[PDB]
Amino acid sequence: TVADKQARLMPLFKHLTALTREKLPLDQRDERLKGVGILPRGTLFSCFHARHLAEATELYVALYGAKDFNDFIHLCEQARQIVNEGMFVYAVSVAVLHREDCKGITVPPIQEVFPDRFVPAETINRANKEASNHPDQQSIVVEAEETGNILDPEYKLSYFREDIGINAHHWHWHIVYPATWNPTVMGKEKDRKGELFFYMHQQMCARYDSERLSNGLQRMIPFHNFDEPLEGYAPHLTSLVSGLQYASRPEGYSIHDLSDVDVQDMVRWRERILDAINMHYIVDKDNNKIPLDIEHGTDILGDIIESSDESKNVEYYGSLHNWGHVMMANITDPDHRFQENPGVMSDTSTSLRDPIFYRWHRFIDNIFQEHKKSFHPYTKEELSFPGVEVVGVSINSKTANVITTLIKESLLELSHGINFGTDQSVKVKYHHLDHEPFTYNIVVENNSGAEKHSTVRIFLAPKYDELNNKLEPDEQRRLFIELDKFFYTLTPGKNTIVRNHQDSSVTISKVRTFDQLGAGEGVSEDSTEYCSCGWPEHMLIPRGSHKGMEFELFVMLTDHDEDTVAGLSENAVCSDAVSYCGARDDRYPDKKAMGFPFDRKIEARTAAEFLTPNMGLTDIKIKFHG
Amino acid sequence: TVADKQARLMPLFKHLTALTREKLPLDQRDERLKGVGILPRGTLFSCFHARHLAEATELYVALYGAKDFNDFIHLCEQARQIVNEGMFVYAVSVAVLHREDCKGITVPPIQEVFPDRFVPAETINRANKEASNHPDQQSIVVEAEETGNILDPEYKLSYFREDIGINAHHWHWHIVYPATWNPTVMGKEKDRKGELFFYMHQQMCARYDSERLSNGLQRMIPFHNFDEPLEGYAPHLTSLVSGLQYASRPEGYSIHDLSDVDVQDMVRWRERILDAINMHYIVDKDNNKIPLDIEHGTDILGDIIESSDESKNVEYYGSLHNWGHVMMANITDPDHRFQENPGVMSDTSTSLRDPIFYRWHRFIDNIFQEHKKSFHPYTKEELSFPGVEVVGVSINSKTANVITTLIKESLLELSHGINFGTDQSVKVKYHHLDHEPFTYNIVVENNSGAEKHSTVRIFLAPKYDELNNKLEPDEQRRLFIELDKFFYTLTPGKNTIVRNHQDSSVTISKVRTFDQLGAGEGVSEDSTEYCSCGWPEHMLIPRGSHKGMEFELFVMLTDHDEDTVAGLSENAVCSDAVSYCGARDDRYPDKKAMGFPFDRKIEARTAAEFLTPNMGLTDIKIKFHG
Amino acid sequence: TVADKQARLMPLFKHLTALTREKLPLDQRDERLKGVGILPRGTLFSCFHARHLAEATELYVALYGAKDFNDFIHLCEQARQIVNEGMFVYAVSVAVLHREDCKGITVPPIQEVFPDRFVPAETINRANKEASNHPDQQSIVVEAEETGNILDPEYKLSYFREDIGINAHHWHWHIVYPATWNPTVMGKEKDRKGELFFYMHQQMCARYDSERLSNGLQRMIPFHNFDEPLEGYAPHLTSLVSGLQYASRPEGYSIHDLSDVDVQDMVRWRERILDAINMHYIVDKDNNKIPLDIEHGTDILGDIIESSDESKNVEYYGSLHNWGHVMMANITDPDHRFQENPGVMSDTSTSLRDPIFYRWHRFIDNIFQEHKKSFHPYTKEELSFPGVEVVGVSINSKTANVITTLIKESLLELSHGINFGTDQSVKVKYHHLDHEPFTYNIVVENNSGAEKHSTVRIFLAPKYDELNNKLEPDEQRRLFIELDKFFYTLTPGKNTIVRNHQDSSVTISKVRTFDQLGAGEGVSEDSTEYCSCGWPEHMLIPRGSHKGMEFELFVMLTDHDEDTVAGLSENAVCSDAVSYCGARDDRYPDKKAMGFPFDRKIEARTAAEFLTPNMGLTDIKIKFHG
Repeated sequence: TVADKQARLMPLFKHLTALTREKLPLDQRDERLKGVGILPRGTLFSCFHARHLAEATELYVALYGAKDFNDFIHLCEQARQIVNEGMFVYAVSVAVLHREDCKGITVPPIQEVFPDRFVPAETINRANKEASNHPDQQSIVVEAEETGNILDPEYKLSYFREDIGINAHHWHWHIVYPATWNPTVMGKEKDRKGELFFYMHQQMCARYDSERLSNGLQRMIPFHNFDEPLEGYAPHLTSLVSGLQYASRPEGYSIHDLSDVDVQDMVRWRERILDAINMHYIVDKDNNKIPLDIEHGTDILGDIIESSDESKNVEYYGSLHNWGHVMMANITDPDHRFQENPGVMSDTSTSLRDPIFYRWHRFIDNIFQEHKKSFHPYTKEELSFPGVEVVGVSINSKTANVITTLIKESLLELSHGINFGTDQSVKVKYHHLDHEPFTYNIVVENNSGAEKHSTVRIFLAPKYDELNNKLEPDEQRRLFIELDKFFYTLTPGKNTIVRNHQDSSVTISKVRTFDQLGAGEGVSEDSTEYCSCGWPEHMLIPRGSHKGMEFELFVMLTDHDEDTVAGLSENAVCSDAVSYCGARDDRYPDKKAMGFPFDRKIEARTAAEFLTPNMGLTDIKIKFHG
Repeated sequence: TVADKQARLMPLFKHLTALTREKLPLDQRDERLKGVGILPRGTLFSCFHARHLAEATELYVALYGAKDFNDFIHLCEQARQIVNEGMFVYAVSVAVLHREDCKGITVPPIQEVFPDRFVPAETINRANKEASNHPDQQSIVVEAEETGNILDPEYKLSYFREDIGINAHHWHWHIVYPATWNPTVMGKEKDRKGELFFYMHQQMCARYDSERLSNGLQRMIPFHNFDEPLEGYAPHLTSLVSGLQYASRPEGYSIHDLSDVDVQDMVRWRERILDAINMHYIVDKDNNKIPLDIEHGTDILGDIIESSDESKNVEYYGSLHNWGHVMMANITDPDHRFQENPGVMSDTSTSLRDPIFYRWHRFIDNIFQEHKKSFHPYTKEELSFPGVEVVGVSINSKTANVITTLIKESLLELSHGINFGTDQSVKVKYHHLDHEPFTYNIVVENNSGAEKHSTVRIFLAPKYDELNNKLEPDEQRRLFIELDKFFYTLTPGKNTIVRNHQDSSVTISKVRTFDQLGAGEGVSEDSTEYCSCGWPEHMLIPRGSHKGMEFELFVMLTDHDEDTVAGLSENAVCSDAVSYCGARDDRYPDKKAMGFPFDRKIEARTAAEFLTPNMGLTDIKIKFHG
Repeated sequence: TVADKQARLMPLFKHLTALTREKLPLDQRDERLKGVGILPRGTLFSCFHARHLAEATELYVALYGAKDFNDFIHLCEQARQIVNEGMFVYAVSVAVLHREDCKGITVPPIQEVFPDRFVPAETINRANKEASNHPDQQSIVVEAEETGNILDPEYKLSYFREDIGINAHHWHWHIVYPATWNPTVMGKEKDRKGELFFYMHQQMCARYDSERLSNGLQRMIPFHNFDEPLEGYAPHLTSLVSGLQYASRPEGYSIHDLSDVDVQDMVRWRERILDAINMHYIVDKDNNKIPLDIEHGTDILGDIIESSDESKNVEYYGSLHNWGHVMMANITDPDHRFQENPGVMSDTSTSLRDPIFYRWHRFIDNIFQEHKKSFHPYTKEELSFPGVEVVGVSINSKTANVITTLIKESLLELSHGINFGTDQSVKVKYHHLDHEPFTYNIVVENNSGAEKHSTVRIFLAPKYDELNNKLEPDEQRRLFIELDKFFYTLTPGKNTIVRNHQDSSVTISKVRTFDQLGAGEGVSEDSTEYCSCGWPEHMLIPRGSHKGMEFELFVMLTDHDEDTVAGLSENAVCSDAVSYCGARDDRYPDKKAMGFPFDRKIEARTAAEFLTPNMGLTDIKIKFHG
């Protein structure tokens, strides 16, 4: 049964670190690999680096190739013995997500699988220590929160950057859309992966910026200049695999050439993207030019920038984004003479924690923005949905139009990830931001005679700037974060549409723990995205401040008939986030450009001026509770 | 497989009539149909009448609603027993075309399903007679051509009007774009259906006019005045399903009110429409005004005129086109006291045969024309594609620049449609117009440095008028028929583009027979046009005359980058026939107004004066072979 | 899904009577049947008659042949239109039971499908009348119990004979083991069907006899002599299909020749079976002799006697059992000049109600008994399980060692079976025998060192004869009824095994109503046997008397290792009765002859003398509550 299948998968995931000791007593046995097998076990796996990705792709293909599920388990079991463990988790998760046979199946928790990435070394040490200190079945609980002098104001952001859910999501997203993805081999293609790459990262930056403003900090600045020295960050993460840890970075470091590729190369590739934009056309390998067409243009750029296998030219264009992660990651030892491990930037699970991440991503986002700039703005025609008027919006909470945010304690179970020994469970306690539940009530007047179908789009943007209160829509575009997108039908006359925050399309409703999965539930059975992907729920709104920071609440209704050609496939099944995740093996359900109406330049000085009749702005307050 | 699915659907439709006998003892049993259960089995189904359309729509929805294909077959199986058969074929065909379970399921050929509509009564009852006369497995062949005194010159046109392919196409087209189509229910919308409605019918008229001229007859005149008496036409079609036949109409009696509608109302609807066109806006139900925009205007008008469900106002504007068919159809018994069946005008399969069809359609076309008139003409800017020059065009055939047309015999197999009994097959032999294959060679000079992409548009228009030789482009607009539209890439320097007639975008390459289908065919797993629509191939060019009538051959090249739309749709699907049919589940592939450059008024006295550098006219001859 | 599949099946079953009106307007259409199609719709279908069975078999094969489930539904839907309805239900049920595709699926209730067979004409008339009398949504309830003078003491037995559950079971059993069953065609074979045929019928007789004794009536006598006149029985059943009903029989009728086969033929076949027994060997068609081997011998006899398709010789041996039903059924009109319907004997659903059934079945049982007689008795060796001793047995109820039996009212919903019209539901109230729940506690001493596995067999036999109290084991063999058979493991030392009556292997735990089935439960999804087959639970013990009739309670433990070679396949899934039903697509799980230890002759004068150490008898009382 499916349940049995789930059980088999969980053990593929257990004791990965330990699973090593290849113990296939003749090297010749795998003639299948006679000139490959290159990255050893203990080594850190880089999600960004090309060579690592190539190996990973090779692994996935074998998994995809597996004739049946049983065969799948077998090769996996065997492969896991030899290959580097990180690569293995990566390859398997991709396989589980896509391979039909796996119509059954969650992947074990990333946080749970590698607890060391989620929690600090101190807590991990303590738990391990307590386990040894007194042998006893009794459970161990450790509170990760610590006590320290907080020198850097960046620390304030830690609730966002360090959040377990956020890191997990980032890991999962890359799994759903792998850079290595080869559509020919799989046969299936990932719709608009390049564009999604752009959108997801942009949102992370946008959301990040809202945190800084909530904090009273200015917006992050892009890492435009390669020459500038980076700010330092020390992760305090250990790798349980070994004694080694992610190397910390002090500040004052400009970016160094690596043996692999060099800063100059980064520049070239940047000059190179720009030409293609200016010339309205990119050079394929064939030396043909492809136009940066209206719908297409973001997607093509996304593939080139990341870059994915899909890039029209890898050799002229390179892989700017990925190399950025690699270069930043080994700033400490570009030479690798030190034989030190890379920083957090190397891994999709960890990278969000470093503040540098935002600087780089804003830089890349800028590239996309220049492209967007080339496009013409939106006419009333494009925006408006005639006959429909938005009367008002209200948010209901304990206090209307105010959302309250607080910190909540939570526990993570280490036992699946690290050797438990005698103890039944070792849990680490951490705290994260959370908010009260709320609902939206939108009153819409349907002037038309017949029932209409509308897509409701809701975004949140900060009211205040760093100078004073200024709702300049051009700037707002960067800041706006997507709360929700959903379909509703309106009858003629007045209508009130109520939606609850819980329903939000952006967030993952729930991630099942390896324990829940040990039994067998019925969200349904799809895969790596299942409970994993989606933005985390606690994260839905920015922290705000004790004072109650003012944010613009924007609701827009668009013609659904227009919006969805097709693409209302799987219902509330395993995964549940379309806004950032897309839909399983079906289209991202919306014709509009991701981020619409915000994606193109706004002529108006004030946001209010921008509004059409089917748009509305309600100012609400977010107040944090200490 | 999908082909096994074929083999079941075809015997579902095979012999419709005898699958009636509802045979469900309690009427209440099918609560599923408690809303309908109004039009009995034997009665003729009207494609035009509103009430009939409503029932049909209700049926389709159930079919669309069907959860899965198996469920689809079940409801269909049982529904067919109770509903009128004509309605049933209509509803099912629509379902097959749209519903995703059905790709690669062609329908049973209409001609084959209802042979009686395609062939004359004499060859229906002769064939039936032969079957009874001598029982024997042996095949029966009957030649439909007959022998008779040919009093009316209209008879000459019969090759065009009576053509099997033409009638079939008309049936199919209405299926792809149903008047009843409700986008909300389906969720998907038919792009530019109103405009397509206009374009397709206009082409039929235009093509018809070319036949008359080839014949030496004057162009058809519109049925502007409701008062005028109609010319008579006797179809000689029987409906085997019953004894009944389509009632013939003699000439010479003015128009009669039906219980359903009065002629005065028809006149009203016209003055209503004309006014709107005039003041440049139409009134919605909401009593808001929508402008007749250049982009939108034809589409909005098409919906109102037909009228479709899409019409912005049904209760003010009415349904002029459809009522026209109904009124003409029951001219013989407006009262229906006679209880006589309607004429050919009632059915999409038959309507083209009656000469009245053209008179009415020209009338409606006129309505569209007035709208077109309001639009400004095309500047050199719009027409020209700079840097591209058309040097010359040549048509290659047995004799260059001459196309030969002849009559070819063909056979139609009755057996699927009517009860065969003992005989293996009963075929009726008919003759149709056909032409020799030919190719076009266009020499184009690409002045630009880079490769360009062009859409080649080819049209044919008669050189001679009724008076004498006069290439007055204004008049030509009505006459021009579309030969082909395709994309080609031009390198710098001289280029020669060759295209074969077979490739023509206007025509259907092949219609598979029941026999072909039982054998089976295969495509991707989605839902599409059921190997259907597209103009018949033999029909591609007008008959011409033995003398070799002169026609202007017009070729124009336009910038493809401008012409195409960007978006993400399917694999190679039913796109052969894009010019008249559109593309399956796709937006119309050409930005230009349908019929461009011909749609707007032409200032010049002569066509030659109109030409820009990217246009060319070659005079060719069409000669018929007796 | 399975649920959807269930839904499709239920409608195959609805309005069967009505489903007629073939309405396939040309007879030639089904060339597949061009020389068959012989029994009209309205006619009564005989489960026994050979010609009817042949048609039924032909139908099933088509259903089995169906490529997929969807195809299955289609042919079924179409076939049901033409074929006689009774045959149809029979063929479909068989298909549902065996055909894998139907890994989904209960069959709609027999009682519910044909309520008229279960309830008396009066009640059915009343319900129908009430429906018409006052139209109203309101529910109708009718109490079937009636009021009448009860002339015949046979009436007392009516609770047993008339029981709804019993009749339903009999219907289902024949479906699981069809006489027509051809193993070559299906490919699969029904293990020991001939023997099971013998065992099931024998049990019905045995159980019947216990009722008579409980009643104070003597045991039924076999219908040995063909000459003797039969006792009359009037069923009072109507067939809703038509106005006709099962013809009643008065007494005083000796059995008449029918056109089909004659009494003399019955005798021949009887003389013929006997020879084969005496000669130790039966004549196959090949004229080879097959020995009436130890294990095999009952099975071979069963096939010949019934007779099934499996019979080694149909033409020498005939089909005695089946013809008996036919002959008795049309005693009233052997000639069929009267054109009267057959009696209850014709149908598996109805036959148990007639008292004649027992007389005939005892006669046939006698045939089997003679065969059993030829076998040698059981030695201590065969019976005993050494090292195991049964200390005692106790039955726990309200009062220990006493079981209480009462009458319970129940309602049956007619609506699925007969045209409901306006009413939501029409229920008929009936009463049936029922008993208090009880448990058994068996103390067993396991002398051996190791754990043993035992099969516990429990039987019940009447203590009293018609003369006075005499536990003569030879006679008891006929009377003993099987309460339960189950596997238990015994450790060394004393053990107490407790089993509840509810668990009984003989009975069906629950039959799901068409209403329950309208939703979707998880007993699992197997088929006609699902809730249907198994003996009914209320029926588990005989009525007993108010005085508290004494019955011997016999418990025996046997070596399980010995007992099951293989055959512990499907668990508590859809069907749940192994003792009488066998297991789905797996062996009847017991090596021992069915009815062991009772099947062979017992030398001893008293039952007690028979007991070995692993056997025990506890006398309990059954007392009925008025």
